[PDB]
Amino acid sequence: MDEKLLKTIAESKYLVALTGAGVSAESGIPTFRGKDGLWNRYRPEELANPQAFAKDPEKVWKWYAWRMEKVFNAQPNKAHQAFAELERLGVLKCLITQNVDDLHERAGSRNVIHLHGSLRVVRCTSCNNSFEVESAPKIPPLPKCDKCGSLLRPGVVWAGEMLPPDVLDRAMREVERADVIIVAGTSAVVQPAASLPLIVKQRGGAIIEINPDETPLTPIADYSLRGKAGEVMDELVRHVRKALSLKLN
Ligand SMILES: Nc1ncnc2c1ncn2[C@@H]1O[C@H](COP(=O)(O)OP(=O)(O)OC[C@H]2O[C@H](O)[C@H](O)[C@@H]2O)[C@@H](O)[C@H]1O
Ligand SMILES: [Zn+2]
Repeated sequence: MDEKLLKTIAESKYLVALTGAGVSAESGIPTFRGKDGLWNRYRPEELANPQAFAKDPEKVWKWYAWRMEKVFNAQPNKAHQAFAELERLGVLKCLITQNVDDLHERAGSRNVIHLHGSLRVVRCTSCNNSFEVESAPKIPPLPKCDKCGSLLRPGVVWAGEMLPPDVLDRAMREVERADVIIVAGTSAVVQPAASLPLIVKQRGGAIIEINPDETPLTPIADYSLRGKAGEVMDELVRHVRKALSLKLN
């Protein structure tokens, strides 16, 4: 947290961010990997997989209904608020997230790309129909599509499935125009999300990583703040706002 870092952010021409589950940990939502990580307890192959869903839809839906209620009842934390503020200040141009929660939106973020879908979305397994929910469904019974005759599924992307072409393309266009990218709360192992910060770097841009742990991205991160996103982003945006207020215009 030096003056060079604050300058890099405050004077950026097109700053973007890539966030992961770590930015929602301080809202009481568990991460997937690391301490208390969901994948250290549960098995992805049995809960977040198309095969697992076809094998036991009730088991998968009960788990997601639980995840949904938790997220819908959680509140955005200081990290979410900071990203929203950085956007309000006109510094953050776009926020790309791997999170399926809607905490960035509830904090006020306007330009958000959801690479892996959203828990607010439910879609049909057969026909092209999807919609958003206000609260979690009760399981059983299994959610069915009213349009046709098939089951509904959470509108998130599971391992092995393809991200919507337009979603990845939009995210790529954003990082291709960015000179600075803040990468917060992500383990940097899941693709293609993990490759996005590399585009910024290969283009001569700067990477600012915020994570209490080192990741595969750390070696190339211009700055890597070993702390919690809530504390780090709050202080960061506070300093950035002060810097911007001093600008002669
Ligand atoms: N308070 C915190 N502030 C910032 N980072 C934190 C915090 N607490 C934990 N982290 C960091 O968050 C990271 C979370 O890593 P993951 O649990 O793997 O979450 P993510 O990178 O978003 O996962 C990628 C994707 O895989 C999943 O399967 C899922 O589909 C998900 O979207 C970890 O590196 C961890 O150290
Ligand atoms: Zn249908």
